[PDB]
Amino acid sequence: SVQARNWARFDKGHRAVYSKKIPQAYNQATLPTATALVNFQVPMPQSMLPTTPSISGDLGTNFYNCGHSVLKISNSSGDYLEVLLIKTTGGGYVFTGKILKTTYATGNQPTAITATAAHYSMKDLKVAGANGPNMPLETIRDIDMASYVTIGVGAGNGGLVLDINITWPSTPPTSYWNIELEAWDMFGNSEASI
Amino acid sequence: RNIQKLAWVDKQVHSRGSIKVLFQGDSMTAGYDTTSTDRVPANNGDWATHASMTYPQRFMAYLPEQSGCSVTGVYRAISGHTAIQSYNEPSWQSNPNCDVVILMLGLNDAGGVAGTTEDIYMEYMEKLIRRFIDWGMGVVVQTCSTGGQGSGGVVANLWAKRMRMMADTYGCAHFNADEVQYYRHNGAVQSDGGHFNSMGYAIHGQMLASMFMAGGLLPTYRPLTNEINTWCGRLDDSIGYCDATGNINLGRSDGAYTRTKVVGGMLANVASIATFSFYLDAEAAHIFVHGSGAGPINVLVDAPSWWNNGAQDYYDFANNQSINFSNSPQAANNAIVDLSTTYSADRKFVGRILGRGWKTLTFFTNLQGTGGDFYLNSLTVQPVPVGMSVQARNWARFDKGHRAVYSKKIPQAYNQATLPTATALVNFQVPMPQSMLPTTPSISGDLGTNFYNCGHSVLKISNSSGDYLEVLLIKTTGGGYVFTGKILKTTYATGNQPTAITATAAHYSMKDLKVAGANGPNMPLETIRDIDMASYVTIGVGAGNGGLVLDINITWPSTPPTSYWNIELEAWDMFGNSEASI
Amino acid sequence: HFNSMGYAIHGQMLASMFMAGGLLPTYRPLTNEINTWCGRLDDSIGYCDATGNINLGRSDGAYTRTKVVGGMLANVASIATFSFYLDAEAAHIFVHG
Amino acid sequence: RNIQKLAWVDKQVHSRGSIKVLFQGDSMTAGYDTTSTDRVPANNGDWATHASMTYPQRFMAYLPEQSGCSVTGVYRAISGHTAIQSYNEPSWQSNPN
Repeated sequence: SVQARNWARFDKGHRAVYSKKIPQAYNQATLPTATALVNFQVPMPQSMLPTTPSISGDLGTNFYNCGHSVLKISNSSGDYLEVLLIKTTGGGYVFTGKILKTTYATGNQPTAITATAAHYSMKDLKVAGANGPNMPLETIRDIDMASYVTIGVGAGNGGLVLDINITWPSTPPTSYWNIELEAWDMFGNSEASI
Repeated sequence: RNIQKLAWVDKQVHSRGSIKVLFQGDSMTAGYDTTSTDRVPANNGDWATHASMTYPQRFMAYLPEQSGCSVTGVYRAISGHTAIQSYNEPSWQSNPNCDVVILMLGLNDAGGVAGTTEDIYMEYMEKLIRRFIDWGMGVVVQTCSTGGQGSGGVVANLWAKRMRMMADTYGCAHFNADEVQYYRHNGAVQSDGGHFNSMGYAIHGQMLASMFMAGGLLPTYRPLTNEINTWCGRLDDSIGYCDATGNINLGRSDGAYTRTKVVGGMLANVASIATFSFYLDAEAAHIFVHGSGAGPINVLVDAPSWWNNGAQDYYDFANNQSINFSNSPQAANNAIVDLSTTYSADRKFVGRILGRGWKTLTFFTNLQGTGGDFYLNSLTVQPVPVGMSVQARNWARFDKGHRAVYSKKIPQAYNQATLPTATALVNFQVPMPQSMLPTTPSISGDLGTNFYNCGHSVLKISNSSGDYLEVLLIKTTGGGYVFTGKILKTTYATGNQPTAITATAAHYSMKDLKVAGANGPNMPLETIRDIDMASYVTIGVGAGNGGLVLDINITWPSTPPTSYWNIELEAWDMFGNSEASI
Repeated sequence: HFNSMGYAIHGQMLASMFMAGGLLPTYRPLTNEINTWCGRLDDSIGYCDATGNINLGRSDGAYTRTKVVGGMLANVASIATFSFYLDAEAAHIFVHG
Repeated sequence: RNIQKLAWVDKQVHSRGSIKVLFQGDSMTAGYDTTSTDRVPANNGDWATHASMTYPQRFMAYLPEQSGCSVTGVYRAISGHTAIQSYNEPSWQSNPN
């Protein structure tokens, strides 16, 4: 149990891991083509959120009000990439991704890994009255996984996400990627909560 | 009398019997729909146009399908009717000769229809309950099922809650009808502000039948709160098992992958339906199965999977969803059991069920009788956080899970009265983690060839000498079941680093702790079996029913170092997952 | 015997049982995570609109799929209370507000 | 009758109604406090000094605040009293309504 987040005490939590496979391994009747990992959106973890932004300030300026998350990337080629997503600069909502451990050579290591805090936009699955008079009665809405807006640029009600941008020195390697975002979280926390 | 009749009805539901059901209520019971074009002309004694499927109609088509209990219904529902009107209806003064009455009134009573007050509503609902009991019918009282997910019918539902508590005096079973659309899209299930469409009424009837099969009629029923491993024929106060077709083989065999040895089986070339019904007391639950067989096994978990006339496109969006939009896209029903003979002994991740309410898990083979066999050895329903719920493994979405760690000490530190000797770590067997399993091997291929169908696990090894070894266990080659162990971080020197670390996927063999009749005639009655931790067979070489394991082989360049090792296998897993499930 | 604070605690817990629906025989203590909103009716969490001005209106501006925006209007004193029996030693409280 | 009245009371609690509450019991119900200085002189038909806030007093100040249901209470609590004494109390033989 956490009394106050990022308070004067050590908050005992677990290691919440956000796992995704690029390309997906579910129901692939044929072998998917190897893809380049240059951009993906992972939900913003709890440790990265500001504590009392109205009082202690937001991550835009007070870049200490956030914590860190570890981005562990591995591919079917055996290449591993451990990235420390931490905010070193203010003035924006960009987390500096420092590579901790990588099996890539220095000329093959990604040049810059950027984690940008953002909110998903909301989209209408079925606008009210789309099928006819009062069908549906109300608009059926969903989060737009393709539309996300950087914090400060605009407001989105789809949830806090990280726009992870991986910049490669040469053409991006293509493989079957395993993406894990490791960060501290409250035990069994469903959503990162400010 | 009401309790005895409800007990008889429950036994009929769980014994493939027959029940005559009285559907008494207002427009919501009648299936009122005057807004959409998915209507049928006024029937069943009502004046108002009805949706193409009403809740009683779906109940009568659904309960026999999922439980085998034949259901015949009598309609006593008129749109706009109140408790006072229902009690004094000239055509409803006769006994309909039913077994159970499902009574839902109060939406019109709260509106003051027929001069109805709260006291009048209470008195006449009590009178209706007494009259129904006097007619030999068990009474199931419903709260006012309305639209808006709590935004409407507030007074009606307050009166309904008071009526439900009053009906507790008469031992009446209850169905919280107001929460049947709580985790759904309102637009997908409503025709107007307070009335459902065909799909909404279908959902209501299906949840009512789910309460019937779950044992919710019984006063000893308890909603499912924690992970449960249930099998065919298991009797619990939380999960109600129904053999709808009456042909599920509750035979005991050592070929089962469970310790209960119940092999509950759907024979080939016959249509078998096994359904598990329960109230999920959580926002989500992961569904796991220990099942094997050759012919297609079909699992239906949520509403649009059982009935959908396709009258509206949006009827498909009427499955249970997460309440919050944040990082939770529209949920589609995905309940698949992968019948790969490679992983037949292994647990299969069926999918997730969303929402708090009455759930039915329908396991059925080919309904036309042209399919093969399936053995439903055990079913696991594990309530999970809704953000941790996985719809489909390794799908187009980011699945939020935790970091499951398999920890072992070589040598063990437990009950070591003397200091154990330092041992060399060259070979150990760790259970195969979830991230390393193939996704839909029957469709997307197994790890033997499609070496992408697996994920990676990190093997973190540390010893009492301070030497650390972080190994990425990942499959880089096909043609076998060998995972290439790439050393990520090690405190060893380059000449001291292990030359090759190999993780081989394998199954434990099963061994007999006590063969049947070992101690004498019929002692023990049955063979007591266990997994053989010393005997494991590589996948493809042979079949083992002891569980998916990794045969970790560490090759050292020189004589293997001897120390006190701490072995941790880090990998992604579903929150609280007990077993890696394909 | 309690002091003033102990008796205050006892009375407050008694009122909590009253508002939670603990008088009802169908009440169940809260055992797992629940996402409840204003106006939601559960056998575990009892919602009370103390001031009677919590807006149970439906709007797409809500951050939940239930669209209940249960709202405390500006310049008016609004009190929304949720009462339940916590069947655990601790619980994390989260709000979408 | 008890179940019907409890249902009515629950609806009043959850509907901003009004309930008249009888607080019957021993020193713990009366709010006995003869040890601390946080006391008030013996009131509510009891002989013993009471704490500055008793459980019934906090209940009557708390339930209307958190649920909107007005609460008026009748005190039938005397310190040191038992069930036999409470049943045969000369002043408690009348209906407190």
